[PDB]
Parts: sequence; structure tokens; C-alpha cells
Amino acid sequence: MVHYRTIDSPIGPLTLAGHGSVLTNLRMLEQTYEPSKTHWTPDPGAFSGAVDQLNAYFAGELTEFDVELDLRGTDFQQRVWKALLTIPYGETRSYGEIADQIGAPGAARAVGLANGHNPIAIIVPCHRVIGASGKLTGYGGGINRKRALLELEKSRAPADLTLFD
Repeated sequence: MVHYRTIDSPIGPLTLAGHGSVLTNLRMLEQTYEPSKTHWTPDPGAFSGAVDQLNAYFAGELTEFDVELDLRGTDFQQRVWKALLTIPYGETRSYGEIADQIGAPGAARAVGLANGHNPIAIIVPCHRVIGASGKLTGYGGGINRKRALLELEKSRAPADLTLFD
């Protein structure tokens, strides 16, 4: 089957779901309709690796995840999500840049639609893609969550203070 675990976070309760140690879902699920969850098993100790990295991430002590994923969705979606995974912590891309990278120049709007279906938030960093006008998107408080994640990554202090001496 599929089990799940919900943890606290500065952007609200994050639900992690998947089989065994493999993540299939990561979403701030509250005040949204999510029918699959009814057929999920609660497991308060699942994905302990992932949960540690997420806590480390929010504390500014992590910038790269080592978490096994299983992304399910259409071919075009897989191409988009794979490309999201190449966007480093603290950087952003435009939808037009992602469309070029996946081999579909001009598909900025398709990238935006596919981006909104990302099953694994934060770790697959859909929040790092923004249109030219600079406007964040996402219903259900989604804009505010993205913005939080963005401000968090922009606040990154230099790693080695000894480089200043």
C-alpha cells in the first residue's frame, strides 16, 4: 500500500507519503481536497531521513536533499519535474527557460501547468520557477508558501566565514 506522516513546518503541516522509504507525495494538505489520503495508512515514524532533511532545510542547515523519490505523472510532466531538480538552492528559473531546457521552446505556459501538479513540493523545487513579470502564483495560500521558501533561500549566509578571515 502507501503510508503517510505529517510534520510541523514554518509553511504549515507538511504531509509526506509514499511506499517504504520512497517519497511519492509531499504537500501542505490542510484546507485542500485530497481524496487519495483516505486510503493511506498513518505511520508516525515513516520517512525519518526525509523529515530530518526538511527540518534541516527550514533551519538553514541544508541545501541539497538526499531522499529517494518516485515521481508519477505524464511524460511532459516528468520532463518538467526532472528539470526542476537541476535548479540549485537560492536560484530561480523562468518558465521559458525550463521549456527551453526540456526541448520545447515556447512551452512556458505548459511548464506552468505541469509545475502546478508537482507531487513533491520543496524537494522537487517548483517554487524556484517564476514568470518574467515577477508575480507568484498558486491558490490556497500557495503564493505565501512559495514566497516563504524563496525568502528563506535568499537569506542564506556565507558557509565559510573563515573566507573573510
